[PDB]
Amino acid sequence: KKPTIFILNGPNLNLLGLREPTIYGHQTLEDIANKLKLQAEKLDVTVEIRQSNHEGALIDWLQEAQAVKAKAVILNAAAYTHTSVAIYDAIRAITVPVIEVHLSNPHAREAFRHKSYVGEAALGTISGFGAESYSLALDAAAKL
Amino acid sequence: KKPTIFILNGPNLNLLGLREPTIYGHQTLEDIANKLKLQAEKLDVTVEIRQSNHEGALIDWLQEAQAVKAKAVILNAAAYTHTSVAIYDAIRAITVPVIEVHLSNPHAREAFRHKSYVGEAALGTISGFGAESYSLALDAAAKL
Amino acid sequence: KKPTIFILNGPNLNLLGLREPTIYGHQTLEDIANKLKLQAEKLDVTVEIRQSNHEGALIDWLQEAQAVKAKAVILNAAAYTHTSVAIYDAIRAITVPVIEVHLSNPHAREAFRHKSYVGEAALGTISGFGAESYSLALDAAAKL
Amino acid sequence: KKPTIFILNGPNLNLLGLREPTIYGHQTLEDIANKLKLQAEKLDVTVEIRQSNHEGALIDWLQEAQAVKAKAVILNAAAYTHTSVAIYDAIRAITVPVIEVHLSNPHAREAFRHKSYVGEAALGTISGFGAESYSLALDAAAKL
Amino acid sequence: KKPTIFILNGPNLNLLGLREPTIYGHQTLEDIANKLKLQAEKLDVTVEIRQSNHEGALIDWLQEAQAVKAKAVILNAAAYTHTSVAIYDAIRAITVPVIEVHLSNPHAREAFRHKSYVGEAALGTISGFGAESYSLALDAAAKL
Amino acid sequence: KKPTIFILNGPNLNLLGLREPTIYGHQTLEDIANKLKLQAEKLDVTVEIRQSNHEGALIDWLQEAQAVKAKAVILNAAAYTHTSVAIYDAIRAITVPVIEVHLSNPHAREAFRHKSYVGEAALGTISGFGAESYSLALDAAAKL
Amino acid sequence: KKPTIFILNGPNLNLLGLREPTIYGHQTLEDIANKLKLQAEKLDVTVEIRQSNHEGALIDWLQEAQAVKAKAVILNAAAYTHTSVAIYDAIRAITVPVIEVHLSNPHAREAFRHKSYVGEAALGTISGFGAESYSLALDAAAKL
Amino acid sequence: KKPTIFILNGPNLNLLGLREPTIYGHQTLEDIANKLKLQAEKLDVTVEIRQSNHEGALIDWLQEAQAVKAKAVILNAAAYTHTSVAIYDAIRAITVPVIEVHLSNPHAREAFRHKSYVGEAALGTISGFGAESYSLALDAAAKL
Amino acid sequence: KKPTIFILNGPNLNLLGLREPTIYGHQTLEDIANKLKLQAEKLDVTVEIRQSNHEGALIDWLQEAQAVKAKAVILNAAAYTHTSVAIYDAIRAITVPVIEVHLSNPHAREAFRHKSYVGEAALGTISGFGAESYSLALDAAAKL
Amino acid sequence: KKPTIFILNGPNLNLLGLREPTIYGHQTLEDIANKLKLQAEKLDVTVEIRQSNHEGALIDWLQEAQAVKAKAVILNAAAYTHTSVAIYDAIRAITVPVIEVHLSNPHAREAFRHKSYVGEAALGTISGFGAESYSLALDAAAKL
Amino acid sequence: KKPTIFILNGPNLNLLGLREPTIYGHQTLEDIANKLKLQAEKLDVTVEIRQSNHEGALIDWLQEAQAVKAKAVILNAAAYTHTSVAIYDAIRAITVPVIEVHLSNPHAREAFRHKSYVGEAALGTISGFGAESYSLALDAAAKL
Amino acid sequence: KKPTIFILNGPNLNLLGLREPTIYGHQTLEDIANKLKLQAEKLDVTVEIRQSNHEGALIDWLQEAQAVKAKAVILNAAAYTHTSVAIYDAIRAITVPVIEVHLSNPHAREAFRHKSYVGEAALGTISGFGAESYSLALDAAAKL
Repeated sequence: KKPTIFILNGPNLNLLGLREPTIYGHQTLEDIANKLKLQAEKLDVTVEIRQSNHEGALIDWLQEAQAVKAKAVILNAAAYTHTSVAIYDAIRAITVPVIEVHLSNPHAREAFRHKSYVGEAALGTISGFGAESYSLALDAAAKL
Repeated sequence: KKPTIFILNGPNLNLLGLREPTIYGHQTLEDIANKLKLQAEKLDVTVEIRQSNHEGALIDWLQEAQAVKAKAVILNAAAYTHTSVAIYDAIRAITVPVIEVHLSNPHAREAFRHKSYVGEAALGTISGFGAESYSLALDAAAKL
Repeated sequence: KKPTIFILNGPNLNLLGLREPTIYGHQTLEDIANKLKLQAEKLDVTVEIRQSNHEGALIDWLQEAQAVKAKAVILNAAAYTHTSVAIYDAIRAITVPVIEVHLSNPHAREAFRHKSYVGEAALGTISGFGAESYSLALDAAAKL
Repeated sequence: KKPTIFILNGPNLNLLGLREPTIYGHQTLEDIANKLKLQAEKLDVTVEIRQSNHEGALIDWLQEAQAVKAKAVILNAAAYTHTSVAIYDAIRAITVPVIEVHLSNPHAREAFRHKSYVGEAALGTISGFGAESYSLALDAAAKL
Repeated sequence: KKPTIFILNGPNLNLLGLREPTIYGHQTLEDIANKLKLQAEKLDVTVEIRQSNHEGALIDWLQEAQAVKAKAVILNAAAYTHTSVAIYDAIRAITVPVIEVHLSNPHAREAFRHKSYVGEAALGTISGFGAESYSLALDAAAKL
Repeated sequence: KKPTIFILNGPNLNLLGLREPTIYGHQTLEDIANKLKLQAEKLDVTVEIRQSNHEGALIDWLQEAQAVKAKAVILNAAAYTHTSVAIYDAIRAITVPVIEVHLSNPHAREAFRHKSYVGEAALGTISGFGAESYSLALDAAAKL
Repeated sequence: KKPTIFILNGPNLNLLGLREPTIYGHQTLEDIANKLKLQAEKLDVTVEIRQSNHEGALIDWLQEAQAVKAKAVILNAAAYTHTSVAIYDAIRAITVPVIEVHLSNPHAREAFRHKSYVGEAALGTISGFGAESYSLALDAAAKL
Repeated sequence: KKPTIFILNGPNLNLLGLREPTIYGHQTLEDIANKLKLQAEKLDVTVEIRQSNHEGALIDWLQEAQAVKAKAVILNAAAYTHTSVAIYDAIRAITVPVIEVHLSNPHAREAFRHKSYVGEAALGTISGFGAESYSLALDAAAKL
Repeated sequence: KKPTIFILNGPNLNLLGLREPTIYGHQTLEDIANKLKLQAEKLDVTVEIRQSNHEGALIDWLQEAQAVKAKAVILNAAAYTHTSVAIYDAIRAITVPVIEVHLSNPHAREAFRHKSYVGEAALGTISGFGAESYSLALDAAAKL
Repeated sequence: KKPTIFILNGPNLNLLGLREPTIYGHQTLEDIANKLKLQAEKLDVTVEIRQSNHEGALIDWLQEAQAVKAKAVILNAAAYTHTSVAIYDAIRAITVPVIEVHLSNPHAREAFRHKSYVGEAALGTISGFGAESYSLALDAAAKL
Repeated sequence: KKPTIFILNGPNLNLLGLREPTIYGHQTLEDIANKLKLQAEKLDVTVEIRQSNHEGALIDWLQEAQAVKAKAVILNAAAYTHTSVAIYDAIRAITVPVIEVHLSNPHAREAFRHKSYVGEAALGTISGFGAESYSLALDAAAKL
Repeated sequence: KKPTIFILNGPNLNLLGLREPTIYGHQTLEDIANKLKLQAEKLDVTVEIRQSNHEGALIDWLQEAQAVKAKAVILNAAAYTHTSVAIYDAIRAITVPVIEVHLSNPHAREAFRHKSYVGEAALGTISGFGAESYSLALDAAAKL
């Protein structure tokens, strides 16, 4: 049976590479999903990739990953990283390890992004490598 | 004739008694629903019992209870208790009394759980008796 | 096409005028929608008016306004104004101008309502004029 | 032998129902003691009910309850709830379970009352039901 | 003789469009005064427009507006918005409604500008529309 | 009956004048009691003067003043002024007016003495005039 | 020629008893000036009574009092009490004792009024007796 | 001839070695008193050893030690160490040196125990050596 | 006609060397003005030296310096340094460089003087050299 | 030809796997250096691996890496991560990218470890994978 | 074999008794080393006494003490006590017990000295006895 | 002997001018040393100029300046200015006057640079004039 790895994207990440692309970058959330589905072939794992602007959806998906005995979750909660006690509790309640991922380095941004409810509950964090943040997360998650 | 009492459970409470039961406890959210439906027979009230990982669902349900002239709401908002100005506003907007319930004693935990937006708007609070927190809430709610 | 302007209402605003009208003030969210649809005829713009108790819905709608090349968004996030980093990021990610609206003056209320994640990301803010807050927002939004 | 349950009232609760009774309510601390002594007959437990304006008295009484192998303490520390590290330590030092009780909902009042040294050490808390807060506490305490 | 509307500008607004105009913008405080005097003709109100770098002058003018039974004050206290308890008290002491105005969106700027002593006492606030902030304020003020 | 005025002194005021008088200032708590008893003759009021190092004693005495329909309480809670929520509640619960008194000006001292739980509940405050603080309090208290 | 005592009133006190008098009280700032001029005859002192909405005026007047070898200043800085480091420095720089006066008890009001730059530098403070606050201040000031 | 040294124990220390001794330790407060009386023989000093759950008792005892020209006080105020401005004032008012003692290292515990009103006023502090904390204190106190 | 350099002194500096000179120092603000006018001859610049207790005057003068194309402003805002957002904005709005000057080292004083709204906007700061602080400022200002 | 990558370890990491190994883990800092030297062969890069308890050493090494045109630095500043403004400045001053590494997840520990001066200046961060944190860092660093 | 006890002195302690000795005290760091070497003869232990202005040196020495199976460390980190997370980690990593020592009582000084990273990790603390602080530490350390 | 003046540079100042000079500003730390050595000839003083990335080195050098009876220290502690209690204590312990120097205006930067442990202990501060900050410091230092 093939280990399944949830990759869960929070709000606004669906907008990646749309605002003035010849200024803020060309790469989109689908492009990253395509990269990752291929990396998952190289790594011999299936990868279930989802996005929602809803805090509740990320929790449902964390709980769904435990129900399905998933090997790992790679979680980019986006802005909910800094507000969601509920996502912190979800990660702590489930036995499936969670890896926090950010494209940008949140500590290099606004002070309100220094706070990570995900990071307080997760196994680990990879930040600041753009799409490479996901690819590193998926390698580490395969070797768990 | 029969008074209806909403009993609303927030995120992660659906996971009660699942993770390593012979370590973190056997009793489940359904077991508590079954206890409560029986207590509701002894008390001559119907009891509408619901759970969601979605903050918006608890608000919809608070508003639904006012529309239906419900006698009371027993609310365990779980993690949203500590973040939701929106749930605080919903409780204050509606005329139906709200009783805050927690299985655990939140004041005995992490400092971030000392804050209760629910408690700031509710009639009252029962904490720390596990399932008995709900049973006490339902007695008090019947005598309102 | 007449320019389209999204008008997005957050949680509990659907309860406007219902609770004890002879105390909290008669006028309802529909009444305001009706005022606005008529103002929109005088101004030669179409107006898409929505309400949800769900933080995620407001973000979906902000993103949907950019996808549809809407001219403006008038946003009353209600309690989520004070909690939502995710709405702040949605406003910043989209190119459509956002006008913050409040019926009441939030600075005249509880200290926790002094914080506006919407206001930190929006073009501008109109507060405290009840329904006239929306009408002013719609005039300003038409002239953008 | 009959289980004994201490019920300990802190400062100013002795003044309950005296200031302008036909405005702020008729019921007194004795009336509640009388209610509770009768409930204690129904429940087959003896109940030792005390009040003092002295922080030290509540600690002496907590320690006296352990010495006498009391089944439980119901504690309304009143204002000392928000200041007394010493009462927090007393509860934690003794093996007798403590139930926090408040007539009012302290979270609905001044921010300085949100802090509960009792709540940080107690098994549980019942708040906001007036005299019913004690009666619920005594039921829960009997079933311990 | 018509309703009179005071429009009071605090410190540094007199410098609008002067420093490097082909960089920080061409429009001046006089230009806005001229716009507003014309709008006031369309609206059938007299408009008394004043500027001072002195906190005391804005208070004298608020008090003068009450003495003269003005219909409204439009107040852009500029930096004093964030420091002046005295202007907060002046607004609260007088019966004449005050509308807060800002050219810029202060919530989009330095955290020290998030604080508004004016906004805490005023009827309402219009921010972020440049000169349009005043025009909106004057329309709302006429319909009061 | 001559109106009776309680004058209540908190901890350490009993040490006034004892420690190195030729440095800390000669006058003792008895000397002040003697001054006050004489002033009370000139004013036609009886004066009941007490001191305790016990927070609980000051509360008992506040409550005793209401029971005896005393005209006023002059209260120097000394260090308990900065810690006692329970004294704040006692003052608020009783109908007898309380005047706060300090020998020294506490705002001129350590930041922790800037907080006055007494001052937050009392009618009024006289600070910084040594014994004259009491004498002024007794004149004001007689005229109440 | 007699001891001269400056009595300096800060912003908004000029509005005392004007706004809806049959609601917020009938007595005015002139009435208090008249009371005080008469008390000054009984006490054998000249009294110079002034009011300004300008922080700078209160400083000029404090400095003028030192230049004229005044016996004392009675200062009600009103809102500037809570903001003015400059008035704190003026009091500290001059040799003339300053008595802080408030009509209301500021500790009984909004938390921002708990802060007193005047009180941190003054000899003493009388608060909460309305006009009696000034009369007490003038007696204490005469006996200095 | 013999120097007397007060040794004053605050709340809950009377409970030392009682709760489940074969888990939380065997040694009691009396055992430490017995150790100390013997050490006092070797050191040629009389030792007055007392305990109370009452803040006021520790103050009375500090004041009593000054009145009796005691050489030193060894003070373990327990929880009152973190709350008592009154004990801080008592230590500062008296000329008798005070040595702060703790069995445990309070800096190694909860952040609220990092604050020591005793330590802010005392000569010195010995923490974390259990009973040896007292023995060291008594040696240092004898050589003063 | 030469480069002109404004030197602006805020509140209370006019009192330098007056209060008990044989205690707090003999040198006055005029003495420093005389020093500086002579230094200005050596440096080939005109120097306009002003003092006011009014925050508004310092702003008027900063704006006047820009209008007159002054080379530089040397600003000792005294207490307004720690409160004036308005002076911060004036410095930022004008093109003329501002040098902050203090006689004393404010970082060596009360924590409230650590905050410098002037310093946050100025080119540079010279503190702690008494009159030498001005002389250094004028040399640096001439070589700009 | 060969890119050189500095790997810099701060204080106490030299102690990895020493204290009671059959309890707190077997693997040592050398073991990780050996893993990394081998990975560096597979990756075609030389790897300069160093440790110091001295903040100044990590700065010297950051500066040395720029001077030597190193491709990247992998930095585990250990405790200095939470205190060193100087290391933050060193990373910002140099052009060589820095990757922050932690064995443990610092967000899962004491609140003081949530602060990362390294993270505020670095390209990116890998936390919580033990030795795998370094291996991931070295892959990412090779592909830069 | 003789137990060895490290005694480690942080920055500026090397300057003890040099600044105006006939004012701030005659005794030097060597004098204390000489006292302690003699006490160590009485106690049958060898004592290795060191000082550095370098944070890193104290850590190296803590680690060196574990490597050498030292019985104890007596640590006066001086100013690094209030800043050094790295020294806190060093103490916690090593098995050798650490006793915190201060000549002065840090709680009696500036609020920034109330914080002790050493105290948070150490067995215990002796403060405020000058050189006697070391001698007490060495007795306690011998009896470990 | 010519009076000797230590000029001490902290971490990262050694990188001045190196990184992208055509952006960060051409001038190097050597260039400034050369300027200063020449100024020192004009002033008849010798100048001992040093730099280290080590906090401990700056303290050693402060202490070395006192040992050598240096006339003054000019200190640019760079990032350690904002962290070093130990440098604050070194300045306070030595009798040699210290002048704080910064190239940039730290108050114009990140809030964490507003804190100056050097400034809290130093005679005086010169900030924001680049190399001219040192030159002004050396003139002031010669005249001491």
